[PDB]
Amino acid sequence: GSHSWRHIRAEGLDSSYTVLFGKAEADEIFQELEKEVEYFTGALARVQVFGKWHSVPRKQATYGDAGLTYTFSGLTLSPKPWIPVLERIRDHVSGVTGQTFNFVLINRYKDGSDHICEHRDDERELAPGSPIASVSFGASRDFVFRHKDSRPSRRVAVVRLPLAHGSLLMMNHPTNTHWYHSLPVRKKVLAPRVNLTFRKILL
DNA sequence: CTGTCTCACTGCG
DNA sequence: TCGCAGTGAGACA
Ligand SMILES: O=C(O)CCC(=O)C(=O)O
Ligand SMILES: [Mn+2]
Repeated sequence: GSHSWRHIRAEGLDSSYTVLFGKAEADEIFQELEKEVEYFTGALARVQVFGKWHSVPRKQATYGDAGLTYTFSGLTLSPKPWIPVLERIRDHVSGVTGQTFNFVLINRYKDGSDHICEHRDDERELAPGSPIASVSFGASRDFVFRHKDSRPSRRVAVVRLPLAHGSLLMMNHPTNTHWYHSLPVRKKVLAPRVNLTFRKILL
């Protein structure tokens, strides 16, 4: 291991942040991701929330071992077979953390108008206690942690941090039980961002 | 006086 | 421009 982590801690919050790649390498990986990743469209890009169906305000893709599935918000996604650039990132993350992953959800935000609404990654197909590894390329975007009982008896402070080009954010147990997260709209950001959340899914 | 939950939106302020 | 409130159409437990 031996890595410079920034620990994000609060009640029920255990997250870690480090920069894995310098600019030249991260640029190279980003350009490969832009060339190689295939995103879902049409019916595989619509979610149901609060009884309404929506096209997702971004693009999504999934890769991982054969036989696995991932379902959230009325949407079931099937993994495409691994490709070199994603295996490079998975293996690097695995070496630095000691954790293994069999699945990745890729989110692409074309600019600051693309975003993701607040949620917990608490799905049943997720291995109990398993961490989620979030790797980011392209534009730096703000990421928000919010405590679930602040929306509002327990006015617990929100946690904000920018996720930089080439960075890794580890979300350990029980972060996803007690805290919601989101990438809010940032109208000033004009460049695209590609995010990878490596997960461990049960068969 | 009092059920829990929501990866999304519009309508505010 | 950003953040918050209330969803809304049910499915739960
Ligand atoms: O865009 C991000 O950095 C986070 C994406 C996310 O929340 C997820 O993959 O579940
Ligand atoms: Mn998430």
